[PDB]
Amino acid sequence: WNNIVFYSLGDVNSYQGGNVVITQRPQFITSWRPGIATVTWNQCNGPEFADGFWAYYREYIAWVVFPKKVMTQNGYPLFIEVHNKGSWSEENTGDNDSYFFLKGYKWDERAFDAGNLCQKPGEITRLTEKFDDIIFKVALPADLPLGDYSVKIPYTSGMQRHFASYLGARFKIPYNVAKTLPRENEMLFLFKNIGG
Repeated sequence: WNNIVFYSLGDVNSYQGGNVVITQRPQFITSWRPGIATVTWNQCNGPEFADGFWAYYREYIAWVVFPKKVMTQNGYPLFIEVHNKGSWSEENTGDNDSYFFLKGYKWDERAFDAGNLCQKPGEITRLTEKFDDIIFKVALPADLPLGDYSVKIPYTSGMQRHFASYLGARFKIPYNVAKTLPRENEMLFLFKNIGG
């Protein structure tokens, strides 16, 4: 059998870019911060709870789905590009709307730990794993009005936890499903457009 649950993180953060000119591509840092995660998706055909007497195998993969473009409050498109993805695996590059970053750090791990192996949407749990930062750079449209900006960039981040009854178990949430996942994170990009 196979139980997969996606634990969605949803913290709000701000990044100050300062004074910028439309000929620049100001960057902003996206950090992965430990916190409370909410189940927003699952697929299970196995047991609901492990009482401690039995073994199962773990496969954990971190996910980040980031938009390639975001509308400013006043109605202007900002183009988001990956500047430094660190060790993250950038996949489904063909998509025209979102970036897909993954990082599998655990697989084939046998465990007897008692617990719920298929929590339902809405359930929570604490995540303490840390992952590399991802730095992006933004292209501002030349016609962007001067002034201060505080752009809300919503995105998805979380832990795909896969529990299975056999060694060698492998699973990846489909990209088309992932892109639809709730984007509970929010990066508030701050900057003052002084022309250019």
